[PDB]
Amino acid sequence: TLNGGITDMLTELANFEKNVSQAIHKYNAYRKAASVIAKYPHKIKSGAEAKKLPGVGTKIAEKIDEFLATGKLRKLEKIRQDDTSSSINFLTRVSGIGPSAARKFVDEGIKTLEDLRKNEDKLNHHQRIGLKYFGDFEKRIPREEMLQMQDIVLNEVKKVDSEYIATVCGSFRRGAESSGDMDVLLTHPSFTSESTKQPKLLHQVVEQLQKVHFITDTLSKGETKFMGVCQLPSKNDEKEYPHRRIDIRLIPKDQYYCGVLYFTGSDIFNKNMRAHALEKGFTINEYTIRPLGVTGVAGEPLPVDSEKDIFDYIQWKYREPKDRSE
DNA sequence: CCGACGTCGCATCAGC
DNA sequence: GCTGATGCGA
DNA sequence: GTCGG
Ligand SMILES: Nc1ccn([C@H]2C[C@H](O)[C@@H](COP(=O)(O)NP(=O)(O)OP(=O)(O)O)O2)c(=O)n1
Ligand SMILES: [Mg+2]
Ligand SMILES: [Mg+2]
Ligand code: NA
Ligand code: NA
Repeated sequence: TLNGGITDMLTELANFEKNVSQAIHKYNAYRKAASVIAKYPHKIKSGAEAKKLPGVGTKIAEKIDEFLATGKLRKLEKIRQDDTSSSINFLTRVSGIGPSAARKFVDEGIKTLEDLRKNEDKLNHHQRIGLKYFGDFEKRIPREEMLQMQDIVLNEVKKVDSEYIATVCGSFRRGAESSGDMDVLLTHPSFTSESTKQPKLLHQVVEQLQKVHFITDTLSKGETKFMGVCQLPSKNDEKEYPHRRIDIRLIPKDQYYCGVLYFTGSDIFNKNMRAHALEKGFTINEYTIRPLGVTGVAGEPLPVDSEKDIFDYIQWKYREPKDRSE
């Protein structure tokens, strides 16, 4: 927490560029810089000192000098007083409302929470659930609740078919004391890179979790990815738990290590690792690591028998999940 | 300087 | 309906 | 916005 003021400022600039300017690579730039500063183990004294870090260039060094001298950033102070930016930045906090739909809504005069609640019929299904649980989805999940949720998911999955394996990934697998949501990696021996010997493998699991009233809403659902809402059960006279976001990803059982590497994250860790892979002549997705030809076309999948095999290919020392929180 | 920035699933829409 | 592009998100 | 060719 040494450089919290600086990393907050950068994150808010990143959010501005994503939501308002619609400049994804500036969003990624600010986020990478925020990340590299967050793990820097000194209280930063100057923009110059920060500029030595990879991802911090001239412009962010100048903003850090301003922030350190004054405690504020004029650029942000203006963004905060702009009405369209404030409106757009608010609307994009609803799940399913991105930068384009947020700017469209403002254009139509829909720009507050009360506007959204009067105009549900202008929301698609994902956005309407995001509005429904707007407050709940802002709350973090204590790891103790994550452990209860893990218990339910794993036991309900076992009841469907004892050959399922469910692994909780994301920030939970990295050991976080609180999580934004729950991420569940699912495998089953009938679904491999070579064949799908059983249909509805994801569906059967979703259905069981709805049957026990753990899953309460569905944001999207395909053959391999489910995005929805869940809720722990509460006891008599107890206030209910908040509703939580839950993502379930069915991955071919022989591609578990690539899948669990992907789903463990962090998101910035994945970006950095896949960028480094490219620099080493490989491409990594959630299924495989493959060589790059000089052509520039991916080759055949390389053998992978642990997450560490993937690190070895790109000549990275292994990093445990808890050390991937970039 | 300047091209290039990780990789993909599901929802939705345009065009045929 | 199919295909491909765009939005949004993991 | 940053960085490597
Ligand atoms: N842009 C993104 C977003 C997510 N992911 C992967 C890495 C994440 O750890 C995993 C799940 O995404 P997530 O739930 O939004 N983030 P994560 O679980 O790390 O932290 P929380 O905010 O959920 O506590 O998907 C990715 O590879 N690229
Ligand atoms: Mg998560
Ligand atoms: Mg998630
Ligand atoms: Na730098
Ligand atoms: Na949003």
